[PDB]
Amino acid sequence: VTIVKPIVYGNVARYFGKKREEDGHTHQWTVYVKPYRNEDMSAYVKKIQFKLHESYGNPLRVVTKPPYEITETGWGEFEIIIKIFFIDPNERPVTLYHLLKLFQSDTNAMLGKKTVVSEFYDEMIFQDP
Repeated sequence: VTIVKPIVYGNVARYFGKKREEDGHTHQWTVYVKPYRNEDMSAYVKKIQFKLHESYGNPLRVVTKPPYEITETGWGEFEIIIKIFFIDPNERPVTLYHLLKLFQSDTNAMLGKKTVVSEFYDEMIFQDP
């Protein structure tokens, strides 16, 4: 039996206020994949890889157990490749593309929002293991 699981994915980010002197980093950020509902996806997810930019140490980051999140600091925006592997090697990995957002849009800045959130939706489809 093939099943559908809605997921959300993307990132949050917070401005430090002032650039850290040592590395010029201006933000803390967390990239993630979550189920939409409050459930445990490690029943069907073996692992989730977050390919960070090459300026990061060991840029291929792997999370084997929830929560599926990576938290870092940074100063610039870049594309992250997210790859979800299923428990079964039958099932094709889901590949997702996400631009890491640091800088608040001017609209959300003017509405008073403290933290940036760039979140997208998807539906994972797979056979029950």
